[PDB]
Amino acid sequence: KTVLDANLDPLKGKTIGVIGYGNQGRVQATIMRENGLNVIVGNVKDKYYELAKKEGFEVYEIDEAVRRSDVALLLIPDEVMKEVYEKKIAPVLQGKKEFVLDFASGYNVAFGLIRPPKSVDTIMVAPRMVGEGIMDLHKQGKGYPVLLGVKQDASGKAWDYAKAIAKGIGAIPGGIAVISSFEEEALLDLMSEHTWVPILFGAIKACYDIAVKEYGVSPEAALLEFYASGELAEIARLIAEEGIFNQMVHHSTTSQYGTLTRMFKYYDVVRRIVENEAKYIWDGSFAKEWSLEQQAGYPVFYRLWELATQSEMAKAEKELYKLLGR
Amino acid sequence: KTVLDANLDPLKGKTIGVIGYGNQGRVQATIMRENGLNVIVGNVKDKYYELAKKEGFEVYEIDEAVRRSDVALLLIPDEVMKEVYEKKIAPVLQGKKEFVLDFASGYNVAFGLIRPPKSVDTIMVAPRMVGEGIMDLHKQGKGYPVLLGVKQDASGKAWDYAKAIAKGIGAIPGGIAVISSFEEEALLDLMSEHTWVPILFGAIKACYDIAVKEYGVSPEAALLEFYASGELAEIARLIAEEGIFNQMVHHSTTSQYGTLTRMFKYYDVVRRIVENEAKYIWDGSFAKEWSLEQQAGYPVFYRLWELATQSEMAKAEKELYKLLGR
Amino acid sequence: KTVLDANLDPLKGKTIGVIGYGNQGRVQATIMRENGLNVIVGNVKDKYYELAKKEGFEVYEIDEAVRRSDVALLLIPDEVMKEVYEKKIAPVLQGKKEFVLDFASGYNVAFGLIRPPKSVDTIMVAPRMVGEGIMDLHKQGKGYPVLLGVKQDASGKAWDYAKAIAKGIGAIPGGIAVISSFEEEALLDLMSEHTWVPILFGAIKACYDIAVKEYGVSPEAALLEFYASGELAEIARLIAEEGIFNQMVHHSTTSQYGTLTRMFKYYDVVRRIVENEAKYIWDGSFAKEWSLEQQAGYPVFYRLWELATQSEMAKAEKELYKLLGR
Amino acid sequence: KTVLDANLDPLKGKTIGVIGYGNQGRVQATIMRENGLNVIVGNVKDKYYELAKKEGFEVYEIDEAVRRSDVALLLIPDEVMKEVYEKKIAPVLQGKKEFVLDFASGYNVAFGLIRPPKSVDTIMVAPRMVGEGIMDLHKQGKGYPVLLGVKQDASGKAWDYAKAIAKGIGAIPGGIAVISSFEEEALLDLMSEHTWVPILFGAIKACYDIAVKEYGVSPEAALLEFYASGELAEIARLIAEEGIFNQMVHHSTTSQYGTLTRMFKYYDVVRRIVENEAKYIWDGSFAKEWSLEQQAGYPVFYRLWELATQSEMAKAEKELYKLLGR
Ligand SMILES: [Mg+2]
Ligand SMILES: [Mg+2]
Ligand SMILES: [Mg+2]
Ligand SMILES: [Mg+2]
Ligand SMILES: [Mg+2]
Ligand SMILES: [Mg+2]
Ligand SMILES: [Mg+2]
Ligand SMILES: [Mg+2]
Repeated sequence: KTVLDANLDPLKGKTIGVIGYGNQGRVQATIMRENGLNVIVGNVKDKYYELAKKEGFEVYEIDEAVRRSDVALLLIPDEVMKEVYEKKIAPVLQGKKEFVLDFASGYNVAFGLIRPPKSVDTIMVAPRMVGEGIMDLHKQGKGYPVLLGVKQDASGKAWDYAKAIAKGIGAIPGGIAVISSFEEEALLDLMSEHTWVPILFGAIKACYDIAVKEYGVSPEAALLEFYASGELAEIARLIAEEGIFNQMVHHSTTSQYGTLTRMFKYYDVVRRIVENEAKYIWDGSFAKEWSLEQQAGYPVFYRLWELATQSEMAKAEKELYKLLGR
Repeated sequence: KTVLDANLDPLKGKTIGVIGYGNQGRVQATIMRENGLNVIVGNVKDKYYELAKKEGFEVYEIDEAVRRSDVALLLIPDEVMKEVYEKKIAPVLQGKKEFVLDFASGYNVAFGLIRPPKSVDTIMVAPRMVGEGIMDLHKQGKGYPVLLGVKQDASGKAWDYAKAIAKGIGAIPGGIAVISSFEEEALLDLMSEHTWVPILFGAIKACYDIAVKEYGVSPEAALLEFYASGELAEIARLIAEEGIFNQMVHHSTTSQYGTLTRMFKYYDVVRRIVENEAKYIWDGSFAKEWSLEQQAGYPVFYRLWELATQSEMAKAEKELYKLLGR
Repeated sequence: KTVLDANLDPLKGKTIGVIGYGNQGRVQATIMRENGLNVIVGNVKDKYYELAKKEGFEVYEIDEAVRRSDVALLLIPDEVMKEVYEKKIAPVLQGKKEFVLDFASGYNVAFGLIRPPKSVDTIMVAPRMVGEGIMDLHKQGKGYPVLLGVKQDASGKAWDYAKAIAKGIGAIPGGIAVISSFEEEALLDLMSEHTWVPILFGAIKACYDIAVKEYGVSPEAALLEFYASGELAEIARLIAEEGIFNQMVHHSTTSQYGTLTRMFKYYDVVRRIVENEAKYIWDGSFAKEWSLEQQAGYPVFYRLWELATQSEMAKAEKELYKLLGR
Repeated sequence: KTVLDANLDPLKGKTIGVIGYGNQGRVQATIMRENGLNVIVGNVKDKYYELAKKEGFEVYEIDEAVRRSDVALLLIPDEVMKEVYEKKIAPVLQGKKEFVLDFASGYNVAFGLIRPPKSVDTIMVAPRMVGEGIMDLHKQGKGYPVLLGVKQDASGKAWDYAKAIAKGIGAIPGGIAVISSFEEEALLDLMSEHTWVPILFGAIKACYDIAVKEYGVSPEAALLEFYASGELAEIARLIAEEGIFNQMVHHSTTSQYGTLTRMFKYYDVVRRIVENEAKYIWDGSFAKEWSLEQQAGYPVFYRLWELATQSEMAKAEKELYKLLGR
């Protein structure tokens, strides 16, 4: 139920606009120039203004490139986007007869922090890669999977454009493209950062605090078996090629037994962590308190860095990295 | 312990100001002109500026009409009021020797979002009607009940003015006027919207989700017995004339039994919903998080509309209304 | 999955019987006479015997009209029906070769208090209206939705008759007709009276008892904001035309926020009230204790009227209605 | 707030009717004859018909004496009363222009098992005595306290009659008369039999079952210290003259200490027994299941006699009473 190839002639001929030359602009713009598209980099004058000029692009101010644009691509970070949509693009969108605007981030649109007008058809292309492996896969030849999705279709030409950009940026063919929504992309981007990542760090921290403080393990020997040596980077490489359970036939017989007997044991415990976290994002509740942490000036984001950089596990790895040569 | 008639000569002679020509300005201003009062409509130039000019009123800017005013009436909505009191009226209140200012909304004043000075005696007139039945009752002859209330009396002439406006707008005689506070009007306006309205919609939604998903009722037949036919509008008309329990002698004998045996049964369950909701508003807690939802940009107000307009009950009534001719 | 028109010739030609000239007999009989049907009113000699004679009908005793009937319609109340089916119709149903009998009330049949024989095909027509709006909609031209349903089909001609009466009484065309069962009509008639009606009265009663007894609101001011003024009749009229949530765009922004944040909050609390009430009726448990309250002589129905007519909220609205002129 | 004397001329001159010559008819009728009142005993022909004839009264059938009556007194038991009101008095009450009817039992009227018409003014006189001490106090000279109470006053002459009968039966002067309701007399008659009487028997039974079955007391020695000797009849005589706590100064110092330290200790435990029993009667719930026990044929009243007459405490006192000579 995915799409694999399409027509490039919808976005061809016209001049696509690119906003920001950041971590996607150094990546996605050069591929779109290679497919025969007039791309114009929008960026206010900073350090990133230079590299866009240095690598052969015509570059202008942010609100001026969307004037000369026909297809808009908005590749800027998520926490600065709401005020630059409102102070730069919001005065000029009232002159567009037909317009398409493209976000790589469902967080600002799905929770209604950015509401585009009727005439501006908003869509989404969300790359599933590091970003630092795109140009390698652009060099090698294959693609990379992306999520597509429409929010407002006031012309009927949404999927004429929604697949043509995924053809344009070199995602397909070679990779796939999954039709989805704006709301599902915002959920999977956030629930992966709220359910299985902070559980994982809190479990590696809790295995340090149990073994050192009770069982008398040396503080240098605990880190070498938890993350300071590479088993985490070894338990992660095999999932990308063989599967999640299918890499476990490269282990000892004992290691598969104690894993499988506990993975089905603690599943009901960790389901209630996840299912309470998913409704928390689905209500728009998390988008509110991340919007209030920015207005308060990050007092809770600041203290939790000092409680995490002065942890005993975070102190112990500091001297250990001045011992491995790192 | 209510008041029924008073003297009009306190607000007579001077020129009363009217701020905003909205849902009260199209209503309350024409009645005050009929009682022999110099009323002057304050409204910034918009669509509502036209109808105030179109129906024979002298109209000016918002902060300019309170200059020429002697008695101020502030009939503008509640969420825009704090910044237009602070940017338009707050520069000019420092020129008033004697002044009375009148709010139809206790929410902005009782929680201290609007603090008027000493010399400006603030009072309240709160109409108890639809608003769309005023001019009918103005046509017929009777009145409509209102809530009165003083907050700051720095002259002694508060109830000389607090009853004269209720005499002026045609509330009394014909209706009554209840002396109250600013804090009690803010409580009854909000606890009716927080206790028995969202319980009622959540109970009609829960009867759909029980009958369809379990007992195999047709999705078109469930709505015709819950709200799509008129029993709710039939169970509501008889309370306005006969009483809350006194309309139940127009029902079957079985319908009174199953109601009364359950109304006294679930009373202790729904008391704890109400009594926890009333202290939540009495602490000023709700006024805080409604003030933070506006600054965050309504992310939780936005998501809960999409969860309520994509409900299965809200989808099922859409096709049903393209079936009754509605 | 509803039916909109059918054939009238099944019930045409023969003489349909009508039992009782009550709240449906003054309504449903005159429409059936207008469609070219020989209707004969059955009623024992009382006050309702007169108006059936007064408005041009041939009228007889109850058990005698079903002798001359070919199609039976039984429009009598629910609490008297079991003994008049058993003492008047039960001697004479043993002479019918072919017969159809029609109840407007699923409560007596679905719980097995009335068990008709094999040869008597029992069906249901259940009007979804006030009853006092039928003749207006008969005057205007449109119809009104009804529930259909068969219980015993011992001829194959059930839906030949089950739609012909809905065509006969003027329900369709103009309204719809939903095919259902006897058991589903008894459930939706009773669970609306047991779940969201007695919760609603118990919540308006609990908002009086919280505001007056604790927060010091005046007892005359509490009723004017809960039901004595018309917002309940204003919050009910807009649901009949626009929808349940679609009428909330006629409100203030604050009123939609505090409603939607609490309607999704108390939904899990009020689901357990409903889902325990629906299995209580589905077991036939409620039909038992309403049958025992009648045999005990209503001692619990009597006391709960005195506890509800001597409530402080029910006392306070009495003097208030001698103050509005009501 | 009690009444002590009144006028006898309201019930004087006319002929008062007396229904039943039972435990009150052998008592209350002879006193009313002594005050100069035409009393006529109504009783169907049984054993009690004889003693009413034997002691000089004119006696008739039950429904015939209320024909010749002007003031009705209904001194018959409570479980037979509903069907003899309905089959004997209910045909003849439709001939009375003015009538007063008097019950000595609030249980049948307060729960609505007997509903008299408009023209029949129903009142209550409830004697507070054994019944077997009336004629002694009639011999000695003093009176006995009674409860008065009106239910329906459709003439204004209720308390003209409600005190004249208490003057007539020799209650006042010498005793008092307390104005009350029908509902309060039914509550105090039943909650004394449901709260402190069955707790008391269940506590004397539980002290037998603890001492014999565990602590090895002889089964003949346990009864002599609980009820078979007279301390219960000794702890009861002193309350009637001195008070409930004021009789405790006739005891040992130790007996007052262990009583008072435990009476305030178990008060919160036995309050929840009482307060759940009082709402059970106030809802009319007990009147329902006593009405259903009669229709079922007393299966639960029958088994609980056999479980109480075959108790080990009830067996042990049988041989003990063939040992004291009782
Ligand atoms: Mg991600
Ligand atoms: Mg290993
Ligand atoms: Mg309101
Ligand atoms: Mg009904
Ligand atoms: Mg109904
Ligand atoms: Mg409102
Ligand atoms: Mg007693
Ligand atoms: Mg002693």
